[PDB]
Amino acid sequence: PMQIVSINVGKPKTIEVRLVTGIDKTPVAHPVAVGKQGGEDKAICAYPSEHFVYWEERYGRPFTAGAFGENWTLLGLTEDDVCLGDIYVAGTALVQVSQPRQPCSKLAFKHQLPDLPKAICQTGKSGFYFRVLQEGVIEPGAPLVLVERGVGALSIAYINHIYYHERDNAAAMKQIASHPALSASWRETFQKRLA
Repeated sequence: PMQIVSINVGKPKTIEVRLVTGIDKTPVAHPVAVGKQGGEDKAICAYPSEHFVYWEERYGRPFTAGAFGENWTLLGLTEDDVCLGDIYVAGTALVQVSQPRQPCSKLAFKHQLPDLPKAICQTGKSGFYFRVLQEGVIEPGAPLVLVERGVGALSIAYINHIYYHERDNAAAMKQIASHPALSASWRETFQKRLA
C-alpha cells in the first residue's frame, strides 16, 4: 500500500528574466512519461496524501490531490519512513529521493493561507523530491516499490529537523552533506553553514 495515488500535471508559463511550471496541477487519468529533467535534483515533487487529513482539520476546507502543487500524490510514504537516497521503482521508471521540499509563498497564494508555509515548517508535513535515475512511464495507482534503502537511513523528517532546528549541529550537518544522494543546493547550504 505504497503507491502514487495521483499524478498531477500543470501548465507551463514564461516569466521575463525562462520557462517555469505552475504550482496549479490537475490529476490526470492516463499514462505519463517520467523524464530526467538543480532541475535534475528536483525532477518530481511528491506529497503524502495522509497529510491532507490534517490540513482539512486545521483549515476547515478540502485538500485533495494536487493541493500542494505535487507531481505525485503519494499513499503509504511519509517523511518519517522515506530516506535520503532511497531508490524506488515506479512503473517502468527508477527514482531516488534527493531532498525535502521547502514550503514556499506560491503555496500560500494558492490557498490564500499566509500561515501555511510556517505550518509546514512547524509540522514537518513537507513532502520531498525525487531525481529520475531511469526514465519511464507511470499510471495513476502505480505501486512505488523500494528497491534500495538510502545509505545511512536518514529520514526526510530527520533532515528537515536538522535544517530547521539544529542549525548549530556540526556532526549532523557534515553527515547529511556527505550523502552522495543529497541535492547540490542542500549540500551547499550545509557547507555555507559549517563555515
